[PDB]
Amino acid sequence: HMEQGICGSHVFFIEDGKSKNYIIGKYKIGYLSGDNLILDPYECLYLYFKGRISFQNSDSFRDLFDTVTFDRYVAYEILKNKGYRVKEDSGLIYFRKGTEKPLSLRVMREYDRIQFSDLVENPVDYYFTVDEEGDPTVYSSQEIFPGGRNLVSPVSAPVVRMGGRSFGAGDLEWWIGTAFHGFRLLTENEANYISGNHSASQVDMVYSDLVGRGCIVKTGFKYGANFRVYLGRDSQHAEYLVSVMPEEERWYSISRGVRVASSVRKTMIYASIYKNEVRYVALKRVKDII
Repeated sequence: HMEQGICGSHVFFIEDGKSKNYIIGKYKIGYLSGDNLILDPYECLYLYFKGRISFQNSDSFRDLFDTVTFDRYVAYEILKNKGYRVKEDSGLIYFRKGTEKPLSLRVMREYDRIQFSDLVENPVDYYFTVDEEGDPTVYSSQEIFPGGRNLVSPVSAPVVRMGGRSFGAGDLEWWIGTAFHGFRLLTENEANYISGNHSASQVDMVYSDLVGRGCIVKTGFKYGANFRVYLGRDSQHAEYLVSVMPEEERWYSISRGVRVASSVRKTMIYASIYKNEVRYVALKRVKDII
């Protein structure tokens, strides 16, 4: 007959006459309790797709599939097929190569509320995401410290608002502003900077912190970000794309940014005044893991 196990109220039969220890031995999952194999929701589902076990009741599959979510499941499977030892709990998916410290994966959903604070007090090493076509995406977020290699100087100039735009003299740091008939077309931020209003707003505070680091800040609107930043002198394209994370945030925004960024081969940086300081956090797609 078929040796069988159980996944919480769900009895299944091991296919092709395989010992319970075969499974345990081969997939490093589950355990024995009496003459039954005890599989957790994931493992059970996992093996079910492996064609390794059948179900007593028809509902079971669906039930367990609902129990664990598609998102969380796909993650489980991938990490599993890749080779890791997986284990979910506390609302996180832990995986290790074998005996080293595990790694926390955090399955996300476009409409989940994301916060900068979370990105800095990061309890998880990765953020996972599966799209509408079952395609997975892993991300990573770490506090960064932009290093501009540009000669910085204090710029306190006179600003004039005319025609609905702000302007300054045509000599300020060659890079600050734009050339317009001997004048210099300013951005609302650039105006506040040489105007001496660094505390105007949070985006202003970051703007200054940024320039002060040796970076050159130009508007990053053509990307949906507050600004683009060049780290070096002769920089053909801006390495960083920085955006100030507003009051409430939705993940797709984060997700979105990372895309329009990698596309233009730049890096998404999220700034915010965390604990009285202007810190930055880089978010990027992660390969290897999955």
